Amino acid sequence: GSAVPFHGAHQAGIATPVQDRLHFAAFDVTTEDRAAFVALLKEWTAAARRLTAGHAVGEGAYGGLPEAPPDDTGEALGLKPSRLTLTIGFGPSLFTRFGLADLRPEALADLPKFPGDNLDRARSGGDLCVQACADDPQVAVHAIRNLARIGFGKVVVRWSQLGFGKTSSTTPDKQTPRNLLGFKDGTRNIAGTEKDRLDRFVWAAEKDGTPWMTGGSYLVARRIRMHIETWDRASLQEQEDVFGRDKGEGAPVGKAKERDEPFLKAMKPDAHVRLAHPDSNGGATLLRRGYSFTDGTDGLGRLDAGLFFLAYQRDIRTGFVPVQRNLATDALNEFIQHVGSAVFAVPPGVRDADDWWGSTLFGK
Amino acid sequence: AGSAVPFHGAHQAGIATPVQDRLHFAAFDVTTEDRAAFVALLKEWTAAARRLTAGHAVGEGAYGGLPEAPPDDTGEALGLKPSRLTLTIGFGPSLFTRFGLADLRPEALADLPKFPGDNLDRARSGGDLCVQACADDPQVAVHAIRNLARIGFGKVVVRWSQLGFGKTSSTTPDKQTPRNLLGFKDGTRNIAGTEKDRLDRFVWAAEKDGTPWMTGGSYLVARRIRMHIETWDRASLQEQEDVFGRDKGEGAPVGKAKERDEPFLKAMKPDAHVRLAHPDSNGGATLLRRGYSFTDGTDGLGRLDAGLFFLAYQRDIRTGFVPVQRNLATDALNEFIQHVGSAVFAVPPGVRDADDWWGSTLFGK
Ligand code: HEM
Ligand code: HEM
Repeated sequence: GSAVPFHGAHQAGIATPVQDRLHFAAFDVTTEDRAAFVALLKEWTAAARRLTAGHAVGEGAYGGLPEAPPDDTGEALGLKPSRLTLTIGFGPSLFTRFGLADLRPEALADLPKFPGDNLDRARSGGDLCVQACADDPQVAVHAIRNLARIGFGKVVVRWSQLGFGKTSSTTPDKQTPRNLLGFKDGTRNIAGTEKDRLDRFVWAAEKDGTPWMTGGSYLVARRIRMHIETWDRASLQEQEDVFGRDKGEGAPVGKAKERDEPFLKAMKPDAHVRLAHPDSNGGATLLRRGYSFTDGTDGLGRLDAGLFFLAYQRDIRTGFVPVQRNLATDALNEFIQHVGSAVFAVPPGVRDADDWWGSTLFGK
Repeated sequence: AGSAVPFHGAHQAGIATPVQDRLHFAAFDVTTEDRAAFVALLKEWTAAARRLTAGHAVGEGAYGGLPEAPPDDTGEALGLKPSRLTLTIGFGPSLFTRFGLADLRPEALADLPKFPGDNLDRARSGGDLCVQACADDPQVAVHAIRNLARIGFGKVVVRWSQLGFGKTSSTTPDKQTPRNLLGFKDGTRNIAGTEKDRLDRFVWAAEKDGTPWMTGGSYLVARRIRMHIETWDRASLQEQEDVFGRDKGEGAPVGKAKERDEPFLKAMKPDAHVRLAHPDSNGGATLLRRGYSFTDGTDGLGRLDAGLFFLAYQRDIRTGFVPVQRNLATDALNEFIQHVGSAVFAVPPGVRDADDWWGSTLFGK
């Protein structure tokens, strides 16, 4: 497939097929005028309509008046849409502006402090987020970079994160991707094909108390480093004890195939799978849509790499929070450290060529 | 199709090879003083490079070993294709201050002069040796550097690394020329992998140059260049085009109509980037540029921080990067870029067969 439809009852980039690359970015609002903001959201929408179809924003990247800066920076010229999806989310701090306090959804709870947290405030939070996912990373980077240029004067970029998963051009789509620890990551997850589960664990409903979120979701972002050098020193058995599956095939303890249903009582008490399993959390279930990241080498010469964890849910208090809390005694905690965090209320979708991002929240 | 690039040859792969879509560059610093210990590491690295470039796990594998033993391969590449992985090794001038290699530091491995406008981070510059990991799959390149580093534990350390999310170079003039983050095509007039007479003239060293052990190798100049994205995106279309000498949409030289139409340099502004970099403007000095675009989060001040990891292979740095870089002192592009990291490496000749090993010509075999 080449492109994903931008319009719909929901926003693309949540339930849709997971793309290869990612450029996440959290924005901070720098304007007080609500009409100027609404105007940006419409300009941003019009630009995303062009970005997700492989076209240049505005009037184009060249050919215009020579004395005028081009509307598009043009580093996407000659590339394909690449399954580009642009998902916008509203964070708690946004609702303290424009008189939106009383409309902040109660499902957008602030995350509590979890044991072991070492969050970098500079790389945390944000008034807005754009999740740019595509098979080609330059198409993602081009979209964030142009969306930031468009909104310059009304929004800035708080933090940005590049990620990567599979290379679909060479990796089969049905092959589970492996995280940087060497384990198949994503076996037991909510797929976008399961409309009944999405209606129960991901999408927000009107009765949930916030009508303007009817059709939207709530996103949780966690930047989790991995102690690559120590993990590579643990024995194969220790490694498999941590998760409760075997590294080669990814199968649960006592089973032969990856996708067999696990038998938790055979896993060690502090195994990752055993604790994060829904049965172990009053039925809490998540849609994990994260990416691996590798930013380079830190001061101490260690690999600055990990998982950019993303999770979509119908309510943050019945999704990420119960599950993350249960991971207090995770044996994986020895080899990981959360260092970035933010949450967002992702509104419903752009219904047609007249609608615009956040039209249910800001009205018409 | 994720096919593999042959690891053996008279030269190392990753130079004249078609530019791959991802990069993981890593400079190392030698910790051990034992010359026999380092030579052994070189033979261990070479063995792992044969496995990785072929799409196989290093050592005895990623699993199946003793449950009490750590796996030889970290396993994050299992189930992936070679993805055109290349691993190119280089020796830095600081490596010759040890193991008794002083008399073998190649004269062509010239230490760069101080260029005006530079603000080089010394912690992200230099290095006793380098390993260039290029591939169409980023998890493959990373998996390669990580496992090479783990094998060299106790004998080498990573000084700095640099990941390239996208190529800004081309050794294949027949394929689409990629674009840097300034929106312009980058790699139009560059040495192609099929142009042997030019590769022999500008890239591959020779025993006549004075360093026999470097016959068949090349010399690398790495330069981390930050881009002032904010000031560039304020310029007009005509200013951006006057900066380089080519138009933006087609990439043709000024006045012309097609990207690969040869330039008429007198029609460009006297400070046009193309006009000063052209070989005709540098006594015929020609480079083999093989760089990648990079992103580094945000400057912490509300702005995306991005740039270009510039790599240049040449037969002799004194006649390649140095003269061309000096001619860009007046370059109009200088008002939008800044060089913030730098390193040079003497890339030895390639691994001939399964009995050879990286740096065998230098260290004797
Ligand atoms: C670096 C950090 C992490 C790593 C390496 C990791 C890795 C894994 C692996 C290998 C599995 C088994 C394969 C699979 O079922 O997908 C798994 C399962 C799972 N993980 Fe994680 N995980 C991390 C963090 C988290 C966090 C922070 C959460 C939630 C707050 C989470 C929630 C889950 C869930 C819900 C499952 C499904 C288990 C089941 O239902 O059987 N993970 N993870
Ligand atoms: C951020 C820094 C740079 C950018 C954005 C940049 C961009 C470009 C562009 C757009 C072209 C024209 C298309 C092409 O011929 O590929 C070009 C050509 C060229 N550049 Fe640069 N460049 C940069 C740095 C450098 C440096 C540091 C050197 C050498 C020390 C260099 C040497 C050359 C050469 C030799 C050419 C080909 C000129 C010819 O047509 O003969 N560039 N570059």
